Amino acid sequence: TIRVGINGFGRIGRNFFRAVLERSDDLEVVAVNDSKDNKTLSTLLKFDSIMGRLGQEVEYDDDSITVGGKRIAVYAERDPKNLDWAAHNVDIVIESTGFFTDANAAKAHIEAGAKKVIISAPASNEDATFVYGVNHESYDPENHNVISGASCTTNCLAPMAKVLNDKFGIENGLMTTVHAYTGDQRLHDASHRDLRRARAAAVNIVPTSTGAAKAVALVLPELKGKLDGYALRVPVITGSATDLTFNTKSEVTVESINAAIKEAAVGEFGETLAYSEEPLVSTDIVHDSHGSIFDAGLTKVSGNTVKVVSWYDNEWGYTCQLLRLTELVASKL
Amino acid sequence: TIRVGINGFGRIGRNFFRAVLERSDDLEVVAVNDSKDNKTLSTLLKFDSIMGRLGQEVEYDDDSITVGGKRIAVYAERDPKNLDWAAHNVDIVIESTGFFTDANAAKAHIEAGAKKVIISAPASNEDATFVYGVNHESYDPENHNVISGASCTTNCLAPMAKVLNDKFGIENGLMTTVHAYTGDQRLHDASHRDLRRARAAAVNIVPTSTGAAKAVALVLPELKGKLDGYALRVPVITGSATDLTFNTKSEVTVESINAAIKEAAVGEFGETLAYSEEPLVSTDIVHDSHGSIFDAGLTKVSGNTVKVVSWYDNEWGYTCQLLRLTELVASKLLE
Amino acid sequence: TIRVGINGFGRIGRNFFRAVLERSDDLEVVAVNDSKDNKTLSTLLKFDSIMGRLGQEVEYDDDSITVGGKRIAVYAERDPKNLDWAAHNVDIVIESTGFFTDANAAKAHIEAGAKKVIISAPASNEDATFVYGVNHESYDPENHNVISGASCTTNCLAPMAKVLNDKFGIENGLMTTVHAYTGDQRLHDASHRDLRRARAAAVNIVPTSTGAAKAVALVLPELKGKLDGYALRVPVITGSATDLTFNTKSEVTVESINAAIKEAAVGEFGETLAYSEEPLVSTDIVHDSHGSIFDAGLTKVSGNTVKVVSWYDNEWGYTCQLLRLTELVASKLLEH
Amino acid sequence: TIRVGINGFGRIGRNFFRAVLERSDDLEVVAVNDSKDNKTLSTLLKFDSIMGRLGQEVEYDDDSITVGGKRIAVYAERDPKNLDWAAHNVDIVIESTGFFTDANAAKAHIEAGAKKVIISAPASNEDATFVYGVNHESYDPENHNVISGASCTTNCLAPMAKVLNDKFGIENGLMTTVHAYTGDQRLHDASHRDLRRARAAAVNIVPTSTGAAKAVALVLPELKGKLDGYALRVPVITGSATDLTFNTKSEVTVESINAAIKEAAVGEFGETLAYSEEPLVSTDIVHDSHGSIFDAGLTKVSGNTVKVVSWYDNEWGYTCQLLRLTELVASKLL
Ligand SMILES: NC(=O)c1ccc[n+]([C@@H]2O[C@H](COP(=O)([O-])OP(=O)(O)OC[C@H]3O[C@@H](n4cnc5c(N)ncnc54)[C@H](OP(=O)(O)O)[C@@H]3O)[C@@H](O)[C@H]2O)c1
Ligand SMILES: NC(=O)c1ccc[n+]([C@@H]2O[C@H](COP(=O)([O-])OP(=O)(O)OC[C@H]3O[C@@H](n4cnc5c(N)ncnc54)[C@H](OP(=O)(O)O)[C@@H]3O)[C@@H](O)[C@H]2O)c1
Ligand SMILES: NC(=O)c1ccc[n+]([C@@H]2O[C@H](COP(=O)([O-])OP(=O)(O)OC[C@H]3O[C@@H](n4cnc5c(N)ncnc54)[C@H](OP(=O)(O)O)[C@@H]3O)[C@@H](O)[C@H]2O)c1
Ligand SMILES: NC(=O)c1ccc[n+]([C@@H]2O[C@H](COP(=O)([O-])OP(=O)(O)OC[C@H]3O[C@@H](n4cnc5c(N)ncnc54)[C@H](OP(=O)(O)O)[C@@H]3O)[C@@H](O)[C@H]2O)c1
Repeated sequence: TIRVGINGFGRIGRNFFRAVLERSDDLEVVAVNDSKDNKTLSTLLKFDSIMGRLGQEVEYDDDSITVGGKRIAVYAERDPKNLDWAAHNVDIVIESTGFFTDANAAKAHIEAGAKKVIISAPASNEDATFVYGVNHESYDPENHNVISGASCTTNCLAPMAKVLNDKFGIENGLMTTVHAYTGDQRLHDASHRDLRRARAAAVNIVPTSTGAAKAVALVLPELKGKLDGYALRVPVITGSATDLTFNTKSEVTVESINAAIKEAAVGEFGETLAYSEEPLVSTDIVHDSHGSIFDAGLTKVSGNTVKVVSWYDNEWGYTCQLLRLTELVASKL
Repeated sequence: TIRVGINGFGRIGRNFFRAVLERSDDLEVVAVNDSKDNKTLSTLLKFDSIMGRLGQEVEYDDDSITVGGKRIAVYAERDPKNLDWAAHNVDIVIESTGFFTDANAAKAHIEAGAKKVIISAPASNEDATFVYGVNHESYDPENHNVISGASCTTNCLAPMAKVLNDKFGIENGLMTTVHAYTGDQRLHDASHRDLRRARAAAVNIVPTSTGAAKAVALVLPELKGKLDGYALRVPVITGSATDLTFNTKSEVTVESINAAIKEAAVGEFGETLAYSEEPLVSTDIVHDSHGSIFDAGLTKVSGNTVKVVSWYDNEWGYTCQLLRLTELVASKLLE
Repeated sequence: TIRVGINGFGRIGRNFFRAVLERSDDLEVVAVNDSKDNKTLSTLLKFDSIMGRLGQEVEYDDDSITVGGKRIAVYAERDPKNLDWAAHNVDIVIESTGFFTDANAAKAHIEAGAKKVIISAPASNEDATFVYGVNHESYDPENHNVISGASCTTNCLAPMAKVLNDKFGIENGLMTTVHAYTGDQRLHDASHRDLRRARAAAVNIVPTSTGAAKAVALVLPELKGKLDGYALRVPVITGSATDLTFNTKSEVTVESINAAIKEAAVGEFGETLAYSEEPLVSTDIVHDSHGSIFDAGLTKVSGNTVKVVSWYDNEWGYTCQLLRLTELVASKLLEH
Repeated sequence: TIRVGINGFGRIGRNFFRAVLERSDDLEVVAVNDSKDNKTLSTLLKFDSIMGRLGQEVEYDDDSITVGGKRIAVYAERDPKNLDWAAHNVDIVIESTGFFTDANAAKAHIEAGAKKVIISAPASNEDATFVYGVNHESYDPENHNVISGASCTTNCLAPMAKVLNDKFGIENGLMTTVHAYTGDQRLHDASHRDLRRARAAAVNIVPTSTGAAKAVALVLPELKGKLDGYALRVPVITGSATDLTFNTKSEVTVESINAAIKEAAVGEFGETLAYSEEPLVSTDIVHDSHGSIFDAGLTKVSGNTVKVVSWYDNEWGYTCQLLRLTELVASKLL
């Protein structure tokens, strides 16, 4: 029973609350902070447009919600300086507001009396970034305190990149992620700092930038400077694909590329990276707990140019990787 | 030329801008206020996910945008007290932020120099509310200075209700509007004061309240207390339909209900209310300039109970109604 | 264990299959007939854009599919005369192709050795039409052999109409169903006998006819001649609502209308009709097993005119109703 | 006025009809053949979920439609051998059913009195295949009678690939086209020879195959065997992007890739290929008349690996390409 807190009970925060419920034997969410009133908060817990109804009952009052007869403290402090985790013996705070991805801002959780902070996103000034199944062994139970669990796309790309580079070496690579729309995008054409994301999300293919390809280097140093890419946001509510095209010096074939993924995708790592030969479409990978679902039927090769494609549920898959990482932290003060 | 300012360059503000280019010979938009920087504003004006590309070159600088060679002063004041419409000799302000539907607040525009204010929405404390085609002949240029052009749904409902009440007598009625999603709804399940409008707009049927059927009484006072209804937000980006079930003492048939609309839907009034026997779906009424398109194929009659359905592009149709009102105001004394 | 065949392994057929696995102790689907090859048939069982992945393993060979170890025999006969259900000991056939809603055509399943046929749609020339929870107690094991489970919309409307008519009396009413798009509609503007259903389904509000308001008269003959209505197909893949506006002679309030549903919506009937005060949107009723989910928050009253709204998952809720009817047929005399 | 018949009055057929009215001074559609009855056909001409309402009045009866006072003969022959284009003095037939992309089937239109046939798709056994702006100068009026206008995707990729191959040299490249759903796909999970295209089109990203990149070789033989790729079908109703990642021996920068397109995208060729630095999304390119709209803002370079992205309205863009080709045919012998 390692006692967990959630800062920012949004898509990832609520996906995380459910993942813990359905997957963890040893964690407990005992406090959450969120800018929403508790009626809204509990409604959005009980009903979900993507995951469906929560298995259990939810009640609320002015400073709590109660899920399956278990009382949870709730705060509404839009600056985490004004919080007090310590008061609920809270060991870890998932930082999923998306506004405290700077560790200098996030560490504030520690100041409020937390031991760990896992930011549910690419970060800055953090102690360490991890994609579970890729670089989790270099967690430092003593020094690694404010950390990143990286991005959905990085948790898709890195597993697959690592294997294929470990095997054939990647010289250069460029990625397109065709990605479900997310909450930062606008429903109607409206204000946004990014002039494409300003555009009505559910009727547009929307190009946008992503650090996810560069960010791979945070977990695979050997690929620094070797990878870049961008995203096409498309009208599905969840479910995404990472399409990577790359150059190798090795002689390769489709078969050899596919057999390497297949070979590697077993055991504990297989809980992160899956190998498929199924006729998949995006709805088939909704609620899939892998970080990366390699699609063997999409593999292409001309000369020493290779295209490979991997799926991920950007909500649920990512969240399952964030739970793995959290179990690790939780197993070692 | 009558000079117009727009406060709130959003969906309705930008439809209104284009409507003026496309349909007015005597209005010109000379200043706009909005919270966006001018690079953002000009981009959203040039490119539109519903109306397509503006047919004119657009440039911007620190103080302005220029559209087909005409400079438009641009401000970014959250508080309208800080505007200066008089500097631009603006006659009429379209209030389309959604934040100043109280006339006690919208009157700031008048104090900042405007002569008239038309709120793009149900208002309070307003001098008068109008649905063009229904009650605009009661516009009073000396006493009606801050006015409402009502809601999209009311502009769809009121014309059809006037005809049917005038010819048959509506005793009682309940409406459902099946309505395109709008910008306040959430893309992903997230915080909202309305617990249903919180839910991912583009994958849900979302019920929501609307005063639109009660508000008909503002323009047809003979129907106070007689109409109510509600909305179902559905996944289309624009285009809507109003479904009205009502009772009459008159003896009626599908045919006589339909003839009653066809008879009335001519001349000037027919620019507000259309009569159709076409096999319409919502994309067919996208960029229709009527406030109300009556679908004769959907009329049903059971005893003394009648169901009628009228379409409306809640963006462009409503805007064209607002533009009709605007032209009326501009045609008369602005003193 | 009563053994079941499905003719038409489409949206309803495959929902019905999953409903049996998940909800039934005493039925088993052992044979299916469809137009698809076994690879295609198994792919579409295994993977589902709405229901997600089957939680059983699916394999195939060239005369069968295997699901959690159970061999299901597979046919691809366009003409049901050419089937043989008796070779599989099938007592009941679900007729879910959409092409054999005439009971004179569907009776070919009985010629081919079945005992009972349940058409998953409005039918013609049928022995009897049922909405489970409304008129199923009139099922006659000897003489009701080829029957209808009526439509999705009828299974939403009838339970609500029965309670309100029993309590207050319904003089007249007109219905609008706001309904998920269905396989009859076109993805792109293209040929259809219905010129509105011809139009790209996922970008349009599409008006179309519905027989649900006549059909309620079949299971509730007190409402003969009293109801009419239509449908608006909208861009959701499943999930629908029935909006009924009616006149009553009773003096009624929002509260008394709601209380009547809440009072009725209990026990076994409560598995057909639920009563809700939740802030529902369509996704919230996806995979709900009720035929009808009354939304108390949408009730309106103007004098003696009432507007009520009930939800339904037109795929899964209807299928659960159809399963309830199947369980009843299966619980009685299948013989003659 | 050169007189045009349309076989297959579908999405492409009706796009073409409207493209002639809006864009041609010298072509007239005088006859159409389709499976539909005239009520249905006239309705789908008048009303379009993508294009909006036709500007002109539309009437029909048992053997015709009338558009803007112009009478169009209508037929419903499943088999093109039973047609008589000669009886309407038709010179060119647009073959847009999707069923006669084999030239040996499409030549039935010539037996039936047409002089030229333009297949609105990749063909087999055709006299020649053209991407207007890339290879149309090789059109041979005497020998090229049953021709192909290639695919939407090839019309997007080939102009871009020609420019970039000319300037820098393409060793190999692999394409992903993120494409609008099309009529071949299913609305609900349902029968289909392609187990991905079986899946409900408007709620899925759907991978499927395409010969569009190999087919570039037909108009640019120098790229034979150098390109392949596939499609992801996504839930927009029209509007697509071609994403090409390729290898060059050249040392290249983002700026020099972009500059190469900009320099090329001028004059007549620039009606086929546009250069843009705008913050484009798919709805911006709906009803765009170009075959290819190069998005300069998405170009990336890593070492010797280059990624470029061009937009296309797979309906109207393609159709405008197909009309350009048609205009060329109309302007030479027969
Ligand atoms: N969705 C994805 O696919 C995905 C995948 C991987 C990672 N992520 C990352 O995870 C993070 C969360 O994203 P999301 O999609 O869950 O977004 P979201 O639904 O908008 O979640 C953020 C939640 O925190 C609340 N919040 C905002 N500011 C707060 C504050 N100062 N104090 C407390 N609560 C506050 C939010 O806003 P209100 O409650 O004020 O509206 C909301 O409930 C982001 O960094 C995102 O990039 C997202
Ligand atoms: N859309 C419809 O179907 C419809 C139909 C009929 C009537 N209406 C009514 O028309 C009004 C506008 O609706 P809409 O859909 O056009 O909404 P919208 O697109 O959100 O328009 C609002 C615009 O006003 C700006 N704004 C907000 N607060 C402001 C302030 N204090 N000062 C200046 N500009 C400000 C917004 O910028 P930021 O977003 O950057 O703040 C945005 O550009 C509402 O009253 C609505 O009910 C809408
Ligand atoms: N979807 C709903 O919400 C809903 C709700 C209630 C009731 N219903 C009713 O249920 C029935 C089926 O609807 P649905 O949505 O499931 O349609 P669907 O998905 O089209 O299913 C029909 C199935 O029957 C197959 N089929 C067609 N003709 C056949 C034949 N002669 N022999 C064997 N198989 C044949 C089809 O294969 P092919 O596609 O390859 O022809 C398909 O797999 C209809 O009567 C419909 O009204 C549907
Ligand atoms: N849509 C695109 O984005 C696109 C882009 C470039 C090229 N293309 C190509 O253009 C062609 C047509 O595609 P589309 O999207 O327009 O498909 P579509 O909308 O289905 O058009 C086909 C039309 O042909 C009719 N038809 C079918 N068989 C016929 C026959 N034997 N004789 C006469 N008419 C017949 C169909 O009527 P029924 O439906 O009643 O059978 C329909 O009206 C295909 O080769 C496609 O590959 C399409």
